[PDB]
Amino acid sequence: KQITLYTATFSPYAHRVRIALEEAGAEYTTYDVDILRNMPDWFPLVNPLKKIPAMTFGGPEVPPDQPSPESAKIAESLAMLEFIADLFPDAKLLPTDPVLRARARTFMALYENYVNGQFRDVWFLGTPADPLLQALEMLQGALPPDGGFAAGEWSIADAAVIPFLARMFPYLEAGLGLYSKEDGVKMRKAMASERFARIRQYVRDCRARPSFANTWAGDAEQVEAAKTVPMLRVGEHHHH
Amino acid sequence: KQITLYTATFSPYAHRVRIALEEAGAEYTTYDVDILRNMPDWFPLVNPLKKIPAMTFGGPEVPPDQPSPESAKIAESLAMLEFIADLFPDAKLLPTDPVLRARARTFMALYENYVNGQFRDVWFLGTPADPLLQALEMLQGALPPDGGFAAGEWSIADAAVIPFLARMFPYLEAGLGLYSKEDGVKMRKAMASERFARIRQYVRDCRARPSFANTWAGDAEQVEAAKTVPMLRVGEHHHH
Ligand SMILES: [NH3+][C@@H](CCC(=O)N[C@@H](CSCC(=O)c1ccc(-c2ccccc2)cc1)C(=O)NCC(=O)O)C(=O)O
Ligand SMILES: [NH3+][C@@H](CCC(=O)N[C@@H](CSCC(=O)c1ccc(-c2ccccc2)cc1)C(=O)NCC(=O)O)C(=O)O
Ligand SMILES: [Ca+2]
Repeated sequence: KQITLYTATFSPYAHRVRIALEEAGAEYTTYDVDILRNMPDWFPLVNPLKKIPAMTFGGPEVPPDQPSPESAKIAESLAMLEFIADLFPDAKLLPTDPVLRARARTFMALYENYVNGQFRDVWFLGTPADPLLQALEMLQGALPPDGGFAAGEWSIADAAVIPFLARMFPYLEAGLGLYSKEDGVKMRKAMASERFARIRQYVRDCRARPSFANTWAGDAEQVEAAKTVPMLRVGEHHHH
Repeated sequence: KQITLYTATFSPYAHRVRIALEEAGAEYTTYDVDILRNMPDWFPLVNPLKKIPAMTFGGPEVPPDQPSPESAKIAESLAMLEFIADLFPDAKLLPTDPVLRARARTFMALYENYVNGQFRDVWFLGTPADPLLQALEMLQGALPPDGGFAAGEWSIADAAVIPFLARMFPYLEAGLGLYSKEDGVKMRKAMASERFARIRQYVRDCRARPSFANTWAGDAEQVEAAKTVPMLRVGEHHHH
């Protein structure tokens, strides 16, 4: 059955799903959608929430911009990750052991509930960096301290998290986001300090997999795509 | 292997996992924690995030207030729901079909990402009710139109969502929450109107299951428990 993923280079959510699909060895189509600046009129037929990513599954082979009513319409990046794991069980995108599977789901929830919001607020609103650094420390503390991925072996939990952590470093080095220069230097100093060695190793470990290389536009390209986001008003910074 | 769930009557998050455990037919212990008013000094050993629910799994049989370092410590309610589904496959707490499983996962993400924060903000900050009503209408649109549960058959997705929806109605009737009188009126009228027939049926159907009845203190008892929650300042309301 066919898979079509509606994507955008500047969407870390869509990135999650690309990574999973790579790890699964899936056959799939990707189709870019200019969701923030010029959504196509047909897009609400694949996702009525008007968000990227969106996925169609099965139905007749059709051009992405002519979706078919017969395909299943699948929304929400984390639901997609679990769906891909269900579709491709021999790819072992989750552990088999219940407790280790629980570590992956807990890690995804920790990221979604306590970290992701802080990234948004700091980068889009320029709120203080310290609560984000705290949340990143908490997340780092859920990793196996001696090495490995969230649940040991690689799982969809690492697909869920690497798109945001991998963007953090080059966006900081490029100055992109609404936070102050002061909070910028503070975040760059923290993320380079020994406080955060474990998370740097994790980013290295996730980035080294072909699933990241093959779904990453390059750091400089990703910075460029991110400047096309209006909520990231380039040249704007909030202070205290 | 033993299951201990650390609970509180006023935690809709813990309520989720009680429902799932009931639907699994599991043997388990529950243990209340006065998490907001007087957390026991040992509680960070079962959950370093200091939130309810917490779960221990396995290790030796010990009193809940003397947790053992050998038990698995499982945090985050949705991770616990998937864990229980994983532990008790014969209970069919998720569909076997992958598209149907994705409906369950999508429904949980729609709730967590667009509805839950509106409930929290309206009840605890008195933010405007209209965005909550719009998010509820969106969630109601994901239900199978003719009846049944989020993924057709009952699944953990309905354990995830019913604690919150089931609380909304008696909380409105008791005037519980920091929203204005006007928005209280608006919400009470909206949730009684034909616009939300479908979600009323959903609420009734979820509530009719023994998993709800056996984990619910009763409408007034839950109202009373909610009033013990600090951030529900009795006598405070916000107006815009
Ligand atoms: N819960 C959904 C969310 C999807 C979503 O919001 N999609 C966006 C894509 S655009 C999000 C994005 O461009 C973005 C960019 C950068 C970051 C970020 C990264 C690193 C550091 C700091 C911040 C975070 C988000 C959309 O379509 N939005 C359209 C709409 O909601 O109308 C899911 O899990 O699929
Ligand atoms: N992501 C976690 C959340 C856990 C959590 O925050 N637990 C609280 C429980 S306190 C009750 C509560 O959170 C709550 C939330 C919403 C309502 C409500 C509002 C409107 C309508 C109906 C019901 C009622 C109660 C805690 O321990 N917090 C302590 C801490 O965060 O330090 C999970 O999924 O387990
Ligand atoms: Ca519908």
